[PDB]
Parts: sequence; C-alpha cells; structure tokens
Amino acid sequence: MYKNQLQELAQRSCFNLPSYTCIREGPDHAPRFKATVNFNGEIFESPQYCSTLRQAEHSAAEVALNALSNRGLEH
Repeated sequence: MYKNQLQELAQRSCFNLPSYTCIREGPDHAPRFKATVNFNGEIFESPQYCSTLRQAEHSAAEVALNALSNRGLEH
C-alpha cells in the first residue's frame, strides 16, 4: 500500500516515527477531508477533496514521497 511505503522509508530513517492527522473543514453540506503527516519537523498535507478518509491519506502520502524524490528547492 502507498501508506505502508511511507512507514518503510520513515523507519529506514532511524525510526522517524511519523504521525498522521486528518483535517476536517468547510460547510456541513459540503465537507472537506484532508490528510496531514509530520516528517522530521516538516508537515505535509494534500489540499484535495476525497470521498473517503482513506483516500485522503493516499493523496497526502504521495506528496510526502514526492518531496523525498525531489526537494523542489533551488538557488
């Protein structure tokens, strides 16, 4: 699973012991679900609307993995 992959790399970093917190916001009629994860002092989230909570975790996990592959910061 994609979520599992985070743990694999997270543990490989000397027991990172990351934490994930779900963020709920928006109007009651149109609720918004997001997934947030802490990574060595750097927290990432997925600003996307997901039908289910599990889906939100998937999106958030993808973002975290992308950062690892490429920081995206230059000069």
